[PDB]
Amino acid sequence: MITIDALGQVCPIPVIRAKKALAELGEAGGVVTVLVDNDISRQNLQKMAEGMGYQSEYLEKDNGVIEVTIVAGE
Repeated sequence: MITIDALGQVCPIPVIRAKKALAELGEAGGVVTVLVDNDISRQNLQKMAEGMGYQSEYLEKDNGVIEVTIVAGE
């Protein structure tokens, strides 16, 4: 699995880092989780995931951290 800490980064950086990580997983798929600090980023991350045909979920943790998990196949 791969976890990208993108806290403090402004869009579209989190989404770009996430997409690069997903495109790098090859046909084998896997899981990319991304830490973001605003709902807008979470939305952007989910639209990109749906766009690519990947399943995703998100969970709002403590201290405002949003974790968005994207699955390709792990």
